[PDB]
Parts: sequence; structure tokens; C-alpha cells
Amino acid sequence: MDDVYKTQPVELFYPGYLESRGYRIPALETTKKGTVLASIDVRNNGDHDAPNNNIDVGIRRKEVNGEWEEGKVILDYPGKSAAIDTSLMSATIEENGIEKERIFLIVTHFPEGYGFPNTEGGSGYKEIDGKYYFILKDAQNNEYTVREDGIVYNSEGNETDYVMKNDKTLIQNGEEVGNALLSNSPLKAVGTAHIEMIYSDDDGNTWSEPEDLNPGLKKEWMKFFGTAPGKGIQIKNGEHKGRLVFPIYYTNQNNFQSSAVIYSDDFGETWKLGESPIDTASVSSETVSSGTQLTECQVVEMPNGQLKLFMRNTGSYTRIATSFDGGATWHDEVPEDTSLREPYCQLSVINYSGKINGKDAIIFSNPDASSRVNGSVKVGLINENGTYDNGEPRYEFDWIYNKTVKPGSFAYSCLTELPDGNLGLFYEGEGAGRMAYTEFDLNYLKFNA
Ligand SMILES: CC(=O)N[C@H]1[C@H]([C@H](O)[C@H](O)CO)O[C@@](O)(C(=O)O)C[C@@H]1O
Ligand SMILES: [Cl-]
Ligand SMILES: [Cl-]
Repeated sequence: MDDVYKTQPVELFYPGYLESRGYRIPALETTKKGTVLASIDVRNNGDHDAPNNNIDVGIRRKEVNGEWEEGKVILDYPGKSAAIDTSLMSATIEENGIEKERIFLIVTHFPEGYGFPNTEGGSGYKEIDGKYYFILKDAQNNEYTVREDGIVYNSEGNETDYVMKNDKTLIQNGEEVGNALLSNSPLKAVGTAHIEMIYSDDDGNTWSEPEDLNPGLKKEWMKFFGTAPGKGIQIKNGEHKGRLVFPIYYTNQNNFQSSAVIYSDDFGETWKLGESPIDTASVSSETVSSGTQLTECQVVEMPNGQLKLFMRNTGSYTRIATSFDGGATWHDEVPEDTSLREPYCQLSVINYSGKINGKDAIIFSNPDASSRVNGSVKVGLINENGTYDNGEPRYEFDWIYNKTVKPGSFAYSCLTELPDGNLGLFYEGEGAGRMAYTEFDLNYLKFNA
């Protein structure tokens, strides 16, 4: 205790804050300017997942040597159309002679009446030539496409008297007749999972309008397709320096869940979908229908740029996948780590910028139990141990520290490194829909009660 740092937990979001009855799914990221960003599900109708819940994106900022600022809703869809599970990423690009910083946020989006349990398949788009067009359905399940200037075309390629604005509002004869995201609209969007993206150029003050990442990225055979909540990373070393890496997961036609990442090499302008660790020489994540499912995940980078994907799964212990091509593919051996008991809950893992006992290190946090209790933060030392049959080296984890930071209820959490080398933790567990945040140092993790 004598030399340890640990702040008493504070509530950043709670029932009633921003008029919301519920809050869930914490995400935490630090900017290059030292600002801490805390995004959350603004679950206005209660703690339940989609569907039947008006969920929005909220965020709070804490600049270096400053207080937590007021929370703001930065993405809000009509009715009970949900924006659920957010992920944050601070990333930079060498501009003219200025290294400029942009903050990325991706979130899963459902139209009204839909969520993970009842999602349909498809991207929500139809491809004509090389252009993807937003699909709309009438009550008779006929198909329409939104094209130039928002004009709605029918299945025969002829124009209707409908226009859809970018916020999915439907105009007919100069009158607003509905919104494509609502259960009561004459023309509805496909009831399927989207990943939407927003970005901020001013250290998190203001955010762009959502950009749908589905077209050309989500496979038509996918049903669920959504953000793995927490954070993404920008690769710092190796062949793929600068690549943005965002953990996601999806389901195929058998509703089997598979983890993956989407990545960008043009600073978020375009995105590509990498393989799942489910995808091997033997197994295809498109057609698999049995075995261990891999769902929510987080990614950390090795000293040479090698990627490690930590995955929530239907097994007892955390699964870790290894990528040699910046997340495009994963080594076909995906082992457990018997030091990371995994009771089917989201986890957090991050890179640590400084050496710990002369080694590069990562930090891990999850409920270390057979249920969502005993929130524990672990420190992993990185050790080389030979190379692969290929040329790339082999990294292993030494879990030296394993500190309980929440003996009672503990669910979703997200770590981040503070500008001073300390650690922040945005976690569920304090009860009554309260989203808690605490700070501590490495000595707090070394202490063994
Ligand atoms: C999009 C969505 O629904 N995400 C939710 C996930 C998924 O439902 C599961 O990963 C699917 O198996 O699970 C939670 O319910 C949970 O267990 O805390 C909360 C989270 O918001
Ligand atoms: Cl302890
Ligand atoms: Cl509760």
C-alpha cells in the first residue's frame, strides 16, 4: 500500500444523467493531447440490449490537468433505432509537415425493432455496376434502392415519387412521410446490423455525421456484424505501420459467432475485412456451425507489429490469435491462456508504453471468475521464445501481476494509459446502472493483499 496510487471510484454515467434510465458498454481512449475519452451506450429506456431501446452514443472528456467535462450525446437515431457498443481509436497521419490527430469511433447500428437476437442477413445494399445502393422494403417485401440525389427506384429500375434524405427521412410530394429506420415507415431499411463510423478532428469536441461501413465490407451471408466494444489501435511497427485496426465480430447463416478486425491503410477512407481466427485450413467462418464461438475481442501489437487478438468465447479461458499480416489473416493455432479465466464477458487489453522489468508489457482486465465478478487487472510481460516455421518471431505472455480491483460485480471494462504513465479503468459493476472510472499505478497492481 505504501507507494501505490488508487483513486476511489467515481460515476461518469448513471440513471438520470442526460435523461437516460440506463447506461452500459464502457469505452476508454487517450488522445495524443493527453485527453481521456469515455464513450458509453446512452440506453435511454433501460439496461436491456437492442431491440426496443432508444440507445445513443454519449461521451465525456477529461483534458490533462483538468476535470471530467459534461457528457454529450454525439450520435442519436430516430425512435428506438439503436446505436450500441462503441469503440474508440486515437490515430495520427503525417500531413504536410504536421502530424495531425483524428479520433475514430465505430458503433453497431440497428433499425427500429432489431438487435442481435433477431437480425436479418445482408449488407443492406444492392450493387449495380460497382455502386452500392441503400435498399428499402415495402410492407409487401418488394425491393427498392436509393440512388442519385436520394431518389428511390423500384425493382424495375424506374423512379418512384419518394426521396430519402441522408438521415433516412422519406419525402413524398414535398411532405415528410416517415423515416426508413422506424418500424412504422412506408419504406423501411433492411433490418440488419450495420457498423457506423464517426470521427473527431478537435480532440473529441465535435464529431462528424455517421458513415455506414457496411457497403463493400460486410458479407451478404453475414447476419450480425458489429463493433467489438472497447478500442481499436493504429499499428506502430512493421510492414503495416499506420494501419487502423478495429476489432469486430459477426455471425454467419447458422448464427455462429466469429471474431475479426476491419482495417484501413488510407487513414480511415476505405476499409477491408480480415479473416476470422475461425478461418483455418480446416474451417470456414462462413459455413461453420459447431465448435467454440469467438465473439467480442480486443487487439494489441507486438514489438515488431505482430498482432494478438484476445477473444471472449464459449470456452472457459481467453483465446488469443496471432496475425503476421496486420490482421488480414490469423495463424491457424488459436490457444487458450489458462491464466485468463473467461466467463463469457467482454474484456480489455492494451499496450503499455513503458518497460516493466525491462520487458515490453500489456495490461489486461476482465472478470476473473466463472461469472461476472472479481474484476482483476493483470500485467503481462512479453517474452520471445524462438521463431515460427515462417520467419516471424514467437511471443509469449508472463502474467506477473494479477490485482483484484473489484471483488463484487464486474462486467464490461476498458483500460487506457494516462499521459503520466498511470492507468485508467472504465468499468461496469458498481451496480444500479452506474458506469465507474478509477485510476491506479503499476505499484497498485504489484500489491498482493
Ligand atoms: C450488440 C449486442 O447485443 N451486444 C451485447 C453482447 C452480445 O449480445 C453478445 O456478445 C452476443 O452473444 O452481449 C451483452 O448482452 C452481454 O453479454 O453483456 C451486452 C452487449 O451490449
Ligand atoms: Cl488481490
Ligand atoms: Cl444493477
